[PDB]
Amino acid sequence: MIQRTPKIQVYSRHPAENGKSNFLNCYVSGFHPSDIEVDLLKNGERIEKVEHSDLSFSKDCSFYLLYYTEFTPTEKDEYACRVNHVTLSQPKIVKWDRDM
Repeated sequence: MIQRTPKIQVYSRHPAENGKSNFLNCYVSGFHPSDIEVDLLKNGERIEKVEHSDLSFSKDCSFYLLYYTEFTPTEKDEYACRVNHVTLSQPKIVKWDRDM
């Protein structure tokens, strides 16, 4: 058996083909086993509608998850990604750096 803790990156992007739209991304990478729970949060609350959840795996059987959705941030609103996995003693909350 092998177990590997996910790396978690939270960032924003505009698709080039629609620059007006902004997406909040949580990239959860290099984890094993594949069992996992990932949410996006707004002001500490679970965002229910997340339109995209793309899972893949590599040759060495690590898993990769891109979890993202369209959003409109304001300076007042705090966003984060919350991840629970077997390798983590408590859910991990990674805050979005608004400049990212």
